[PDB]
Amino acid sequence: LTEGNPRWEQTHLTYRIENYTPDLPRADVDHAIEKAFQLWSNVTPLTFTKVSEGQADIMISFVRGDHRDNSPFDGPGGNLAHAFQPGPGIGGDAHFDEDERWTNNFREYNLHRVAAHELGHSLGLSHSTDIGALMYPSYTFSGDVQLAQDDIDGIQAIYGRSQ
Ligand SMILES: CCOC(=O)[C@H](C)NC(=O)[C@H](CC(C)C)NC(=O)[C@@H](CC(=O)NO)CC(C)C
Ligand SMILES: [Ca+2]
Ligand SMILES: [Ca+2]
Ligand SMILES: [Sm+3]
Ligand SMILES: [Zn+2]
Ligand SMILES: [Zn+2]
Repeated sequence: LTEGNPRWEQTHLTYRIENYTPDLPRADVDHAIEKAFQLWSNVTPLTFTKVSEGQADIMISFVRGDHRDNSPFDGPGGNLAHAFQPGPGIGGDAHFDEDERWTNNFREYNLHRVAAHELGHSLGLSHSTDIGALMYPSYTFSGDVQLAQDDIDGIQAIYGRSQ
């Protein structure tokens, strides 16, 4: 028990995509989520393994409206997605608003870009004030999805560096 955010004490985590969005072909959803994990994996000693059945540290799903938690979704626009901080059960899980039009290109809203942000929460990060950072509280799409120095510093402060 220390201060700051809750973190995972395990370094090898598993994730599972519970349901898929009909907005994109299955392969593009898998790619977007795998690439998002890779970003954070590149700068820390964390590893992620995808499971098809059973429980996993990070469960991912596409839902709309009221979905059994205290923050029901709001239809197109507004809130795009949310995630829980590390911990048992629902901890680390990420929920994406299905009422949004998810994309695999530059048009709103790029799944990969939003997933990268949500997984940061799943790993224990809070928001950044840097408008160039992935953890910024609002959606921005620059044309590429990469960690800003602010994102790299924040995740390394918790789990350390890689190599
Ligand atoms: C430019 C502003 O409006 C927009 O472009 C779109 C419509 N909405 C948003 O960007 C809203 C903004 C809030 C002010 C409602 N933010 C989010 O949905 C965050 C929620 C979060 O923190 N999840 O972890 C998710 C990430 C994609 C940043
Ligand atoms: Ca969990
Ligand atoms: Ca919404
Ligand atoms: Sm949709
Ligand atoms: Zn939710
Ligand atoms: Zn956020």
